[PDB]
Amino acid sequence: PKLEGASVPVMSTSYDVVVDREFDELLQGKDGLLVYHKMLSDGTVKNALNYIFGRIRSAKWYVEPASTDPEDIAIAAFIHAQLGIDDASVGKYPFGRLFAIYENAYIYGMAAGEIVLTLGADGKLILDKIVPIHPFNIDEVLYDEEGGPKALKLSGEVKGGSQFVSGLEIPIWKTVVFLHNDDGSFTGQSALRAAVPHWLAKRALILLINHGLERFMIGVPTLTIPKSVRQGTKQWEAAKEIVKNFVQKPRHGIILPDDWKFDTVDLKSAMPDAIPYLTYHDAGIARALGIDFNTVQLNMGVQAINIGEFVSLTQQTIISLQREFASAVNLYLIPKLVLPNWPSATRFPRLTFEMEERNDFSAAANLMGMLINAVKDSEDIPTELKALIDALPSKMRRALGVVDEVREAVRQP
Amino acid sequence: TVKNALNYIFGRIRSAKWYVEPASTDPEDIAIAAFIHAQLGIDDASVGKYPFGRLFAIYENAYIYGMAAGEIVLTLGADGKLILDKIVPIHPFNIDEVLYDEEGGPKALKLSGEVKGGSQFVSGLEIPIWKTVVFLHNDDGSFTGQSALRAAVPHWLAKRALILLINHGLERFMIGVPTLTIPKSVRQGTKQWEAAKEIVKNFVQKPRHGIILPDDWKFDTVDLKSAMPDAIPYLTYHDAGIARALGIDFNTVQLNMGVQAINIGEFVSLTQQTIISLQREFASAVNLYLIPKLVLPNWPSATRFPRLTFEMEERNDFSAAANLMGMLINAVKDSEDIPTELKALIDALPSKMRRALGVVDEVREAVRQP
Amino acid sequence: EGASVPVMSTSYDVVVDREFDELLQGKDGLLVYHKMLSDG
Amino acid sequence: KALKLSGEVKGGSQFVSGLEIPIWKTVVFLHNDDGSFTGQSALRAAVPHWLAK
Repeated sequence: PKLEGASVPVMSTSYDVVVDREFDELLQGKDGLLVYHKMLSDGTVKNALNYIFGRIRSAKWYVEPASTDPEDIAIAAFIHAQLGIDDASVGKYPFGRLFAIYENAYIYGMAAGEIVLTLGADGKLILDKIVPIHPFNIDEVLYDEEGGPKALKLSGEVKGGSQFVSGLEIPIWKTVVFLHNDDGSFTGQSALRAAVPHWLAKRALILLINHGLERFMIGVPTLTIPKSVRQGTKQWEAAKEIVKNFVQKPRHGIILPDDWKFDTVDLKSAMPDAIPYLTYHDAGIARALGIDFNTVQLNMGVQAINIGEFVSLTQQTIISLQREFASAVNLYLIPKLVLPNWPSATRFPRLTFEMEERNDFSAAANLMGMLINAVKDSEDIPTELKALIDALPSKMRRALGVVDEVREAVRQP
Repeated sequence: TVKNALNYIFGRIRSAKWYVEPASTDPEDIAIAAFIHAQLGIDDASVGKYPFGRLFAIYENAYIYGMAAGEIVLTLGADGKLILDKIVPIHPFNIDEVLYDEEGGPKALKLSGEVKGGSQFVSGLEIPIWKTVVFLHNDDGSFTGQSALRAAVPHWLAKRALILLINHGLERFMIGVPTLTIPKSVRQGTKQWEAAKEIVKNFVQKPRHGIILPDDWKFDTVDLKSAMPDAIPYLTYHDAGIARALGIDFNTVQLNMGVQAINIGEFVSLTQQTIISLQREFASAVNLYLIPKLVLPNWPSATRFPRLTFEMEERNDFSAAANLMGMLINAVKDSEDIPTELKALIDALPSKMRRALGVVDEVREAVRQP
Repeated sequence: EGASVPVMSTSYDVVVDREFDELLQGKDGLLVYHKMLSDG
Repeated sequence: KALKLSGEVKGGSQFVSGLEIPIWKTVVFLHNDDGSFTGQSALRAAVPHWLAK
């Protein structure tokens, strides 16, 4: 008596004017990718990405085992060594390449890498390299009859210009795929999508301000002459010179016959101060990414006392990005490193990170001191200490940090 | 502003320190809860096993649109138990209707949409409720969900209309509206008419060009009679009102800028009351639709179920709670078995004191026994 | 066996090898950045 | 595989033209490599503000 499979296929997020999550024509195709690429040249976008991408990488990445069983510890230790998990999250070369690919998926909606294995020095199959696949070079995702992804179809120029590759198909099981903000249909979306209106408004507004500034700074010179003066006279040339010189040589000064009148246009108000409106839109670029402190004003001006709370609010956005990254690693990469070496493996180690929400360090370090004090008189302080830690209620245990049993197994010489 | 608010709310929901509570302290309920803990991959960061994050994404669609669902697919696992294979997400754009029995209870979802990749159109596919997890947002008891964004619509519309009006206002006050008064002699298609149009055009486009006029032509800009009204506070009233309408109790547009309340943390605490309600709505669906589906095929006479739950995060009491934890450790430090004596003492504490320390997770302890 | 996908250029439409802006392409681009070093 | 180099030797003794050096003889630093082995100046996004200033 065998179990039923899925009766519902994966379906596109499509209704009426919305086709595969998108209503806007200009952001729809691969032509939409050109908009997001152009956004990377904006200083506010780049500032936000530097912060977000840096914070994600700094999240104290480690490997948790599928269980506390000796065998799951050993498998997890192997993955730990493959990535070069360390205190700064520097790692072995391919680890940083995975974040770079994920950054492309954040910007564009989706990116991928080909996983290449090689024979290790001890007989195991090990990660050789990750070949990055850019969304500029993805034609389409190919699907099975249930709407599950099966392959990527690629077209692009081989770097160095040796040849054009046309419709190369790569099976999904040879890849890690990163999707940003998947709604369940297997369609990624650029994180910059909600920032486009503010970005456009910021640009239009800089153009408007620059033009306003000219007229209010210089003045628009007017010269009224007798209707007897006509074009191509020496009189006319003199009128032209006066107007030109007012703009270019303000020190020259103006000598007029008494029937010629010079004035600048009366704008009849002071220049409108458009700076707060500009910064509303400019700062709104970073708000649209889920950043909860003002990235344009930064430390300047009267503000909330407690800026750290706003950094903590921002962590809720960034921590979701870390889970999105970890999820793809855990689904696409780790099983593909384990199964060649352990073919009957049913459960897998997981890449994970330390939750950084609030600064509770001073309180937690004081608790740590109290724990040590308690098992001080002990014969084996490290063992008593760790036993005591694992007995603690969740909030207390987590505030100290991770007791990394996988790291322990890796570091045993 | 919508996207900013959703990033915060959905991030905080997922960060709630999700765990599994057993139906009772009985050994068997602990064992069943441990099985559920292992299915989801419950861990300190709430990363989890693949389908765990998939449940949240479905719930997010329900928050945005009112309703979403997933098909629960089971498979035979390594040790003989029926385990969770996958959750197939069902988007509201592809739900035709909910089908009901004669008592008005839900019996099935009827679905229509294009299979991803465009291989075929699926038409009127019926899925029994017992094969699904259904997420409704803000169910009033009639089994009708409602978008969380409903009360934000008027502010969102107002914000958009105001940006347009401000943009329009800014041009006339920035540039000016040029006027040129000329003799009634001048007619269209004169050299003179061309020069008139050029003056007006160049005033807009080339203010440095300057203007030479016969003494019977007068140039001016329109007198607007006063300075441009400052519409920014009204705009931000409506804009920030979008996030207010979701139950966020700090200003998401101004953020850290401007003179403010000293205690921003209190407003983050107020906001938690909204977000904690969303966590219970999510937990409720998992506890009703998913957990019993995973338990019953393995324990067919199970009458009581483990529950997905979370740590209440309302206030920051950590310094005081950590100090209490130290006082407790110090009182049992002379014990031959500090771990056992500590947990015994913690369970005996009055409720406020006990909860502030965190969860003594006996399901986790069972799971971690090698 | 090794890779079945080559490393490809980040090119599509007016974007050639990551750049759309003529004035910042090639070694002429490097002159702009060099000039920027004399800004305080 | 290689860098192809051209420039004047410091002191002006000769012009070097199309000299090829294999990558295994070098350390290469790229800034903000997107996976294509193309670096990009950190100053790219600062250009509009610099011009405006």
